Amino acid sequence: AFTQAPMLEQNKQLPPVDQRLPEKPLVIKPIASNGVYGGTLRTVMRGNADGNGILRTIGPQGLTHWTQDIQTVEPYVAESYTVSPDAMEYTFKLRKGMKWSDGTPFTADDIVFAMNDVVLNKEMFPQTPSAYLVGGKAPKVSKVDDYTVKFEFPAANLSFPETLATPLGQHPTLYQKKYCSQFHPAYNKNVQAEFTKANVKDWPSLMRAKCSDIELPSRWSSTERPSIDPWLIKEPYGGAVTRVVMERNPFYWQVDPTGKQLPYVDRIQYAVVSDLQAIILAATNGQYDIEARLLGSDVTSRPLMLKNQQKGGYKVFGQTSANANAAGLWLNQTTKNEKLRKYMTQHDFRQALSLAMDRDEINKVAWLGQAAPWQSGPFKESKWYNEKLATQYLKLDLAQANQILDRLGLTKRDSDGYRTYPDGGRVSLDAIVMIDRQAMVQTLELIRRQWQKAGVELVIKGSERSLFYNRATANDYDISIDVFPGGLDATLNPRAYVAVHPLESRMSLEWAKWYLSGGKQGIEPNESMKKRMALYDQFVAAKTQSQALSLFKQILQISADEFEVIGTVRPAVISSLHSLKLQNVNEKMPFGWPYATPSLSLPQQWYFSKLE
Ligand SMILES: [Ca+2]
Ligand SMILES: [Ca+2]
Ligand SMILES: [Ca+2]
Ligand SMILES: [Ca+2]
Ligand SMILES: [Ca+2]
Ligand SMILES: [Ca+2]
Repeated sequence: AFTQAPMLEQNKQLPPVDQRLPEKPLVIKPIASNGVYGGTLRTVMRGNADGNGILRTIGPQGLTHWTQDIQTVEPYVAESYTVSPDAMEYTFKLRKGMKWSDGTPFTADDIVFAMNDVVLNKEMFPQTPSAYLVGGKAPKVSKVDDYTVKFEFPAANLSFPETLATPLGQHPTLYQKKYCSQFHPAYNKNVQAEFTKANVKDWPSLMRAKCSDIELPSRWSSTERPSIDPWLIKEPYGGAVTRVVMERNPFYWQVDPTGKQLPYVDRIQYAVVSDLQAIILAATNGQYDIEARLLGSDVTSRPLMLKNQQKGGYKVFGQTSANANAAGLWLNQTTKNEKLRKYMTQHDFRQALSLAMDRDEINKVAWLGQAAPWQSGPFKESKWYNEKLATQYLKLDLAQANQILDRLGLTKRDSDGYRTYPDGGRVSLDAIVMIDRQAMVQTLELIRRQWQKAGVELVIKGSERSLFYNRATANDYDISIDVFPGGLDATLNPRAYVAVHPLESRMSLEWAKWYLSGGKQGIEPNESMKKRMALYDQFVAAKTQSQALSLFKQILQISADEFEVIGTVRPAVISSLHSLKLQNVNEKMPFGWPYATPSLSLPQQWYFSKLE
């Protein structure tokens, strides 16, 4: 018989555990050992809209879920699914008896509401999230019965199960129809009465504030928003809090092999900390049972973490990052600096900037020698490896860089020795970066000095998150600095190779807006990018794995020929930690947002061997 956490035995209002669970709960097979109930997991997030820290701790609860080796997905929220021979129809069978956190039924009505009334509603999302599209076209999503939902695409969509396992593909299970319909004008003609109580002026803002979206802080800022998550918000996230607390969902829909309703751990407490230096200190002091997101990407923290393992009572584990590059230069093909744009669009200008960089020095100084020079291409640990895309223009060659820049007409010099435009002033590139990402900032400081030898001025524009993203969406930057994805799975995140991501394809978000709107908005891309966008749509719609392989390789080939974005180093090891007493953490898991790590490791089966 199923059993429950002692904490839930305390609640006289709850139904018995066999009535709270689905008839067939998902049986979780723990990473290392069957666990024991109890305890509070201590972890950490930042203060300014770092809500993805909660999502990456508890896990997206999607229709499918990655396996630990990230090669495939398995049914997760769905008990099972079928794919039609032509790969156009996916039919998901849901777990009869499954309930939301409020005890009400989780059924096909919720998934159909999430898709048809939220995701595919053009007032809510003027451009539909591409996770659900093939060639810009939406699926027909229908209820078959109370526990069966069908997604019917107009072309083959082989990659849909994988998309459904990423954070961005979790909308189908994010919205309880009962609660959320109160805030939707198709359902509630008195919705305007909700505007004043929520401090909004229109219904999409009301929906975002109350029912939320994947990455909105409002996802974690209330206690009344129902979910199917393993823990539920009890002390909410907000603009100026110092901790967040979540407690177990009494209606969680999973058991372990002995029949225990999960999670094992009763509670998660997030410290909310503004400065990364304070997080380092608290982590080395042993105040966190897990930190696998904030400290690992700046390798300068690794010696400190390793040295303090005994003092803090934790074990460091190294994860392989899925990103192809730790600090990539996303050159803006649509920069509003028109004199600079005329150079940004020249292949040889981009080549020269790469040849003027000293990646061995960047590695030694900013990455402690633990990274390696790399451009933007997939790794040899992937079937998408392209030698040119990974390795072209990596070695410092200032003689050639300076000859190229001369040939491109940048021979007129200012009194400080810098090159100037043929009809303008100093060649000066504004690079936006998140100022808290100190290894990226140090990398930029090294490039700034290196590019002086080419007579090119790099201006570092470091800021907090909101200004960084607002500059990007406003097309207000010459270079944007952030990771290049695609080292391990280029097809999940192809944004460095083709401009399809509305916020992160920063070779031009205006090109991305053109792609996503079918050419109605944004800026029409050049011929090579339009070709890659058409190939991308062919790839998503491929009828067979072999066709998908050829089409996607063509995209990478063209991206290699164009050399639109410039890498510095591929990631060093990502250093994560867990308390010595915290069991069932998969220390072998890769690191990455598409897997929502560390939650890839199934936090609902983490447990404490001993408390303190
Ligand atoms: Ca009892
Ligand atoms: Ca695969
Ligand atoms: Ca059919
Ligand atoms: Ca697939
Ligand atoms: Ca050339
Ligand atoms: Ca090889």
